[PDB]
Amino acid sequence: NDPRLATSPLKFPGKLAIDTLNNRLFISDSNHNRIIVTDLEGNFIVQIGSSGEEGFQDGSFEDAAFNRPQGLAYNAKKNLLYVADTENHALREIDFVNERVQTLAGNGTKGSDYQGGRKGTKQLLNSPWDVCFEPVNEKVYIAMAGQHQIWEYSVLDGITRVFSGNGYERNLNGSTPQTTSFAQPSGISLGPDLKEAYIADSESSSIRALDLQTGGSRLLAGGDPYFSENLFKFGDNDGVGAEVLLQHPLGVLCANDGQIYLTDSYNHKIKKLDPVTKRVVTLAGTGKAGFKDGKVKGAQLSEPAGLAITENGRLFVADTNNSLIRYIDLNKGEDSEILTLELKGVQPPTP
Ligand code: NA
Repeated sequence: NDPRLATSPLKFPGKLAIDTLNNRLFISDSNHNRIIVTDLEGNFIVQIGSSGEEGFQDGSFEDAAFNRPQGLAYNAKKNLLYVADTENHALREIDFVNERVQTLAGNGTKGSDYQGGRKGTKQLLNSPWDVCFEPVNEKVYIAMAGQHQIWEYSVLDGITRVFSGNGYERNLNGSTPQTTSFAQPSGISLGPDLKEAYIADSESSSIRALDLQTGGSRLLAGGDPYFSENLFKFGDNDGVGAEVLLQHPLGVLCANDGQIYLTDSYNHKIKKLDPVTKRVVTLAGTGKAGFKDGKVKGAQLSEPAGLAITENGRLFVADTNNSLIRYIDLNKGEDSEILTLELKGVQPPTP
């Protein structure tokens, strides 16, 4: 209903990443098949995918093409942005020093390889949805939503292989990669000790912690902790551990203080999960899909999916179905509000 929604330059942005060294915000503008780089205030810097048209082309920023990208991760040391180019079934790399877009894995077509281990474009994928970058070991962890697996790309050898999950669509939290299953994982974010990676397990409606040394995982909140086959213990309920009900969370972000932020996407809320107490509170949203800013208990979102955070504590949200990027300044409990962040200089894909 609002005038801001009519005039958005984004169409259904899926995810977000942030460069805190250089005050840059990366927006995956999924349904325009492009990446937008703005400053932390929404002012435009540069575009990757100017056509707006679904395609699969490497090269310079103006030649390059994506197909419904979602997840973005930032390599600070090398000034690179990893892209989960979902409907190209590829992992792609935006090079900001060389103004080049390169493909790191995948070949354009959906694979059936549940094991992997090939190099570069010879290794196929299946709807990669989110990524994160482990900086000491130079690994990209991939949420393969299409095979219910977490995969691992090594920067050093160019190998993409399965990292965890046997491929059955289940909420199964074992202690090895084979004895673990995922259910449409769509968000991954590393804890601050780099030993765990928190998982937004969408079709189980759970948040899970993948062990980066063993390959097993722990159930944190949401889902049925008893029957790995029940992908229906979903709902909307705050609490601790098994009390918690979520519905199809698509995004997750771990902050440096260890606190986990998530998008309870089909509940149109944004929740915070404490990794020690397993307590989940609601940070913003009512439960009704729509657009409204202000204080968070009255405020509204529409299928949010992606988060990024500054170190002064500003939490940006890809309010996907509203096609807006929003933000909340955390830890102002009585005064907490969700604002819409206008973007200046950002315009639709030119014909
Ligand atoms: Na991510």
